[PDB]
Amino acid sequence: MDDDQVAFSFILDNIVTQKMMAVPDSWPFHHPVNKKFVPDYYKVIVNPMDLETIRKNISKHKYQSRESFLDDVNLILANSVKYNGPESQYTKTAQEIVNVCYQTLTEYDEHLTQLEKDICTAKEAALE
Ligand SMILES: C=CCCN1C(=O)[C@@H](C)N(C2CCOCC2)c2nc(Nc3ccc(C(=O)NC4CCN(C)CC4)cc3OC)ccc21
Repeated sequence: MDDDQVAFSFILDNIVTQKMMAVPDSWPFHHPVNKKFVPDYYKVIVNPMDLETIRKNISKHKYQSRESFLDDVNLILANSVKYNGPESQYTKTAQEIVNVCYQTLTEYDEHLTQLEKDICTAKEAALE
C-alpha cells in the first residue's frame, strides 16, 4: 500500500545504525564537522556528507533506491580522500564504512530489489 517506502527507509536506517556506525573508529563520520575546528573543510569539500544527515535524509524518504543512496554514502569516502589523502587512517576507516554497507546491501539484495520495483511502480502509475 503506502508502507513500501517507509519499509525501505527503515531497512536503510538499520544498516546505518547497526552495520555502518558500528565500524570500529567510525567516531569521526557520525556527525557533521564543525567548521571552527577544521579551518578548510567546507570550501575544499564542496558537498559535505555525514551519517547523521544521511539518517535525517532517510527519514525524509529521499532515497528511492540504493543508487541514489549509494551516491550519498560513497561521498564521505570521496570527501575523506579529498581532504586527508587516500592513505590516512580516516580515509581507511571510511573505506570500511563503505565496505560494510556494500555487503549488507547485497546481503539483503533480492528483498531490497522488490521494494524498489514497488515504490516506483506506484510513482509510475500515479503519473499514468
Ligand atoms: C564527514 C566526515 C568528516 C570526518 N573528518 C574529517 O574528514 C577531518 C576534517 N577531520 C580531521 C581534523 C583534523 O585532524 C584530523 C582529522 C575530522 N575531525 C573530526 N574531529 C576531531 C578529530 C580529532 C580530534 C583530536 O584528536 N582531538 C585532540 C585530543 C587531544 N588534545 C590535546 C588535542 C585535540 C578531535 C576532533 O573533534 C573534537 C571529526 C571528523 C573529521
